Amino acid sequence: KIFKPEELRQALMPTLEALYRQDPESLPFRQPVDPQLLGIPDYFDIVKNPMDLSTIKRKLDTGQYQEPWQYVDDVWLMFNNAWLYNRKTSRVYKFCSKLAEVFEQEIDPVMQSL
Ligand SMILES: C[C@@H]1CC(=O)Nc2ccc(O[C@H](C)c3ccccc3)cc2N1
Repeated sequence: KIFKPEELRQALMPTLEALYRQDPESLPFRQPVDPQLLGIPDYFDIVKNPMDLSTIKRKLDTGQYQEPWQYVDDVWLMFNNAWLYNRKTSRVYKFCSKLAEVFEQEIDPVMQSL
């Protein structure tokens, strides 16, 4: 199957919107990590491929995904970066775990429909 950019966007955007809507949990994921502003200057020593919701949204908007799994891979990269960088007791780690639960739920019926 070949997927058109508008087909991917229509199917997948609602899944991204479901992540954005999560409060408190999405907040630290909504914008690219700024290590200096956040007071975590070691961040890029540890996280080599940063990813966040706004970047995923831009990629969906500008036709940078050819297949659904490429979108899923970016969402999971975002989660894996957070589970790697943060301690298991921290807000960002626990919030990541919540977003992974929401995403799994939202993406399954969408993939079945694609
Ligand atoms: C994803 C991004 C980078 C990361 O992995 N960890 C991280 C560390 C501290 C952060 O501080 C901000 C103020 C914050 C904002 C909302 C909830 C929790 C932390 C924010 C973050 N978030």
